[PDB]
Amino acid sequence: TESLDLEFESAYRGVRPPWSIGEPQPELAALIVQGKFRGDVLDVGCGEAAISLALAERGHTTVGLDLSPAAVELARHEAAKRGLANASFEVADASSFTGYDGRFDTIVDSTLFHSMPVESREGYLQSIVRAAAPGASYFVLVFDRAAIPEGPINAVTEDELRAAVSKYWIIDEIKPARLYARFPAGFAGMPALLDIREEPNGLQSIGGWLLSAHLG
Ligand SMILES: Nc1ncnc2c1ncn2[C@@H]1O[C@H](CSCC[C@H](N)C(=O)O)[C@@H](O)[C@H]1O
Ligand code: NA
Ligand code: NA
Repeated sequence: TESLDLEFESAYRGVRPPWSIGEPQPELAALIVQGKFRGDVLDVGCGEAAISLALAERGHTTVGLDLSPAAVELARHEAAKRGLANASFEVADASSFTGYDGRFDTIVDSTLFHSMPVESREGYLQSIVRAAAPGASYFVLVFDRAAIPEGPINAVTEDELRAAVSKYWIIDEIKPARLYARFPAGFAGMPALLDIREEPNGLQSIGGWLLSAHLG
């Protein structure tokens, strides 16, 4: 068995989590501007939910689900600052949740995928399909196993991601992507044990995959 529950809750309680960049992940924002996000949106493993909030400002009704109660507090607090009525959040387990049958037209996984055990993937994919309206779109941003080793994080190879997701969705594209964060100084050692790319605006990125799919 393996579990990151205590770590995520401690990170959100707080120094802020490196992945809480205060904006949607750039790779996913690019899909939004292309018009790929439609209708009611589910932000699964939402964390502080920057992408939910950006979508709710654009007129979408959004729901964010996270196993961490501290994440859900932060998401609600930023929704209050922005005066949003159309963004809601709930504490739930993405691998086994109900109550939203056929509700969502777009489901977005912004780095949740690698944050659960490999054995939970089936239940997660079944749960989001159950919550999906006909023809829904699904987008995943996930670490690449070439960048993040076997350990607490269950990063994926392209073939592994395709095999897991294609059992439940029609895959349109899988391509290399960057996952952005603001890591502390000396993150992962000196020398560093991971390949961390330095980006503009003091951000960093790690290699990943961006998958686009739709319910068949
Ligand atoms: N089984 C599960 N169900 C729901 N959320 C989960 C989960 N396992 C992990 N999480 C959540 O997955 C998130 C991964 S970090 C990414 C958070 C956010 N989507 C962002 O892009 O900033 C964390 O908020 C963590 O608490
Ligand atoms: Na988890
Ligand atoms: Na690219």
